[PDB]
Amino acid sequence: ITSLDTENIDEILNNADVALVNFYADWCRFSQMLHPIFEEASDVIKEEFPNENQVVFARVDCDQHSDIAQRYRISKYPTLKLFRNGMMMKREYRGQRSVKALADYIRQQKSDPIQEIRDLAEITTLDRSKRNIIGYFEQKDSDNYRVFERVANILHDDCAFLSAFGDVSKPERYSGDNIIYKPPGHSAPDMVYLGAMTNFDVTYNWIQDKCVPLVREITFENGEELTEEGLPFLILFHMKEDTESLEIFQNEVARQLISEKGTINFLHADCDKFRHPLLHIQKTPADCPVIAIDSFRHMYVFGDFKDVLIPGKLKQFVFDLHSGKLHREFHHGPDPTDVASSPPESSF
Amino acid sequence: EITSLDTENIDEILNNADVALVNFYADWCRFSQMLHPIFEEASDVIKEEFPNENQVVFARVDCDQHSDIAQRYRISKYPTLKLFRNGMMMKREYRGQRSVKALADYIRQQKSDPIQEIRDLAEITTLDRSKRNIIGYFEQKDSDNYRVFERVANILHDDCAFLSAFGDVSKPERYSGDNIIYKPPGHSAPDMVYLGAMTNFDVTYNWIQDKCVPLVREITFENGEELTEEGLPFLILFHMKEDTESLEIFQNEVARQLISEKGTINFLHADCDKFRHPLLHIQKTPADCPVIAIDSFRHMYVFGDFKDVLIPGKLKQFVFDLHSGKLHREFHHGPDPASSPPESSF
Ligand SMILES: [Cl-]
Ligand SMILES: [Cl-]
Ligand SMILES: [Cl-]
Ligand SMILES: [Cl-]
Ligand SMILES: [Zn+2]
Ligand SMILES: [Zn+2]
Ligand SMILES: [Zn+2]
Ligand SMILES: [Zn+2]
Ligand SMILES: [Zn+2]
Repeated sequence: ITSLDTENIDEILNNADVALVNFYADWCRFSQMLHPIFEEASDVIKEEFPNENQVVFARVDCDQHSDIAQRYRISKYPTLKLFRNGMMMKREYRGQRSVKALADYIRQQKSDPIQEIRDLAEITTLDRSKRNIIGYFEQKDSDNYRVFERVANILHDDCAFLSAFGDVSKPERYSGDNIIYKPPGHSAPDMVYLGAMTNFDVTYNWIQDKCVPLVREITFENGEELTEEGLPFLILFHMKEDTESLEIFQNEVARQLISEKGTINFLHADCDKFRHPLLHIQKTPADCPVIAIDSFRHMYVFGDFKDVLIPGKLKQFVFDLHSGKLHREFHHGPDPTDVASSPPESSF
Repeated sequence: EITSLDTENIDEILNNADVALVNFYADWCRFSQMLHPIFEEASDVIKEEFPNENQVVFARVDCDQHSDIAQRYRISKYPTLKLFRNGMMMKREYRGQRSVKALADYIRQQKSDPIQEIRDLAEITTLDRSKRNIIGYFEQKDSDNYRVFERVANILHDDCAFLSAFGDVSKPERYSGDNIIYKPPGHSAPDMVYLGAMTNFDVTYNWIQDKCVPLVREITFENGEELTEEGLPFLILFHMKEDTESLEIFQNEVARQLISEKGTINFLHADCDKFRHPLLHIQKTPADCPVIAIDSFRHMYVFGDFKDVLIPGKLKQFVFDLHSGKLHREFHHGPDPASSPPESSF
């Protein structure tokens, strides 16, 4: 049960197929309760999963490395996060902190969610009220299959994943390995992915696009769970009758922000229900549509909504977050366009 | 020169410095990066006018490397410039321009003598009673007494006018030697005489500060930023503008229980009509008032039933639970007595 420093963390988590990370602090009484329990689970599991990088338990002293904790937006202790090959999973571990409960959790997360087809007839009897994604491969031992198996482990909660190999899948491989999305119901045709199947990012992107919405609604009921995903929010606040704002926002996010997809969460929020957050940026529902970023540290305002129509402005807003420009302008006021400087401000 | 400060050396360096100006910065703050040459230039200007060791000390704190020092002084944005006197942080933070002149003029005014010496005791009879006045009658200016007086006046000159009388002049009022006398506002208010040991800084400072600064202040839209800049958490009373009874109770109970905590907490009271939004943060409304809450700038913690202030020790325990981390633990994990995960609110 390893300890992650600011230098060895990327090496360790990337090489771990599954890693359960304990983000703790010494002053958290509940953190100290966990260290023996996290050790015992670590050994119960180290025996059931002996091989190198099958399951890897680590921990992060969030006092020592405030930057690491800031990276995954850890704000309270202890917080247990799941990583697959160095990528944090949306769903935080919120089960009980018992040696038993941790072990059962790792047990599930290590189970194979992919159903292997043994006869192509099975595809005609799939449950069409769920979404189904079928991967047709020459062989299971292929870079193609390994990318697919990664995507399936990340997304099994969102979609059913199936596989077929060799002689079974040959009739569907006229043009090589491919992936078929069977949409729910009977109203749309299958979509076929014949692209960069060794490319995790592109393949993950296409599959994920089929089974989670690009812009989700944040509500009181799902806010905490969305915060637990570890990313800042890019939010459109808008009235329910206001469908044009959402349409514009959805299109500009889809056109401009695909490369940023995994570093920020795209959300929309009913401005009547979110009157209080709108206060924090000196807005009322009458002011909507409003675009804002919520970095958890602060909430930053985009400007006139009609500026989303200007090409690249939405991208630049996201870029200004990650560059630190939005934070700087929040305490120090707008950067110069092209005498001596004032003190930083609480809100400005 | 600009001294870098870590945890191993922070208290030594600032304690020995009669005046220290500290630059709390962060490498990623562009205004911090701009400040570093101006800060070095200002210390060089001031090291010329103030040569002796610990006359004026310019130092800096990389708040990334030393998050705990930053937390100690409630630094939350950069660059923040604080003034210390012999290790004690002055409540007013440096808010002037970050230029060499503005810095230098500020250090020059802080080093200046704020006490006015009176040539004739006729000046105390004609003394302006629209103000708080403290008068020190001394044997000589080379006293140890006067140097404690000088130390207190340097800290509290913004809160009170300090006058001194020496030698032949003060001789009549020194029937019993050196003595300090407070003249409250209004020609009708009686004099209150200091009785403690004038060579004792801690004791003379506390008596003078009690006559100078009210124990409980009202936080308003105007002074909100200033109060935050004092670097102390808030123990605040939310009451209606007409609810004077709750306020009197609060002031009494604070004076009875919390004088030990006077330097670590800011005692405040606020009109809950004009602060409806912060009350909303603790699931309270003006109807729910009176409310007692601590604002720790991380979170806001509710005391419970306002009736419980009258139970001896319960208000003191509220503050103790803040410093012991108990309030923060219970905020994320629920009341103290396998484990449930932490929550952002319970
Ligand atoms: Cl915590
Ligand atoms: Cl900044
Ligand atoms: Cl800053
Ligand atoms: Cl805690
Ligand atoms: Zn907290
Ligand atoms: Zn905790
Ligand atoms: Zn609020
Ligand atoms: Zn900030
Ligand atoms: Zn800054």
